[PDB]
Amino acid sequence: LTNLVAEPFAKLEQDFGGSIGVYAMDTGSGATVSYRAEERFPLCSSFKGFLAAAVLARSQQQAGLLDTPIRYGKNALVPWSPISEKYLTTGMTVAELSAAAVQYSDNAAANLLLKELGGPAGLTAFMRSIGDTTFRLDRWELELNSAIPGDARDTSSPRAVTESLQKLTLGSALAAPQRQQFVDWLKGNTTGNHRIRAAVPADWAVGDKTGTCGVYGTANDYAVVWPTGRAPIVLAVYTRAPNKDDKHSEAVIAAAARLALEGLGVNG
Ligand SMILES: *C(=O)N1C[C@H](NOS(=O)(=O)O)CC[C@H]1C(=O)NC1CCNCC1
Repeated sequence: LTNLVAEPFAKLEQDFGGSIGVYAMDTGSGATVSYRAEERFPLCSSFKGFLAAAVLARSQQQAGLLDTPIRYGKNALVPWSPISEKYLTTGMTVAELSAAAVQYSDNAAANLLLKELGGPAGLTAFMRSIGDTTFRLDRWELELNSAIPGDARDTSSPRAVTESLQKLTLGSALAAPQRQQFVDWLKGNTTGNHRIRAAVPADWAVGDKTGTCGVYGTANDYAVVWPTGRAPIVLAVYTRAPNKDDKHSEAVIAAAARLALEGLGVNG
């Protein structure tokens, strides 16, 4: 059921000047679209969705966790912390940091939550606990964005991202209340309007998390999409390119998402 219908991903990535990795899963039939799906790509900010899921999993064993107020100093505010900078003088709850990390890609929030989990290895351990043997987080913000060609640090594959996203949003990896909270955070993302969402009709529900390393043409998005009248679709689109100064493209991500939906026979 993989690649029943071929799609022109090679032409797309050639025009982009790099590599595109796509995995998409029709959760009803099990049909998939797969292109470079087992190659590694840098996560960039996209690890923050899984980070929030890991916090929610922890909160199943610690009922007070989400409501815990976290204070932080100015030294915690690394570049691109649009929410946590507004609450420097007050603090934010763990839930609020999680929402900020997911929905605004807040870097300070992400580092504060990584500390809660025992750092990159703690997040990696959570991913292992749900059966993901590919994911690895190695570094913190901002160093995890280096996106060096051939460097496996801070990478996963489109396939493993999609498989893990499915487990967390639709499967049983989270308890039902936590699962719905994760979904709701993804649905409220503000940074993805020009990526997978641009390929998804407005009358379908969708949650996503983006990433943009800023070098090596490296950017990404993953999403859970609910077309009306059929089972949900899970998909991941990752990009990279050979040169440090190569630019990312949101349009290429949206175009790859459209090809994936077309390959699954999902009318969009
Ligand atoms: C994540 O990839 N981020 C955080 C933020 N928005 O994330 S996104 O998914 O909407 O793109 C800005 C881009 C990126 C990030 O942390 N960029 C840093 C800029 C400075 N150099 C290190 C990377």
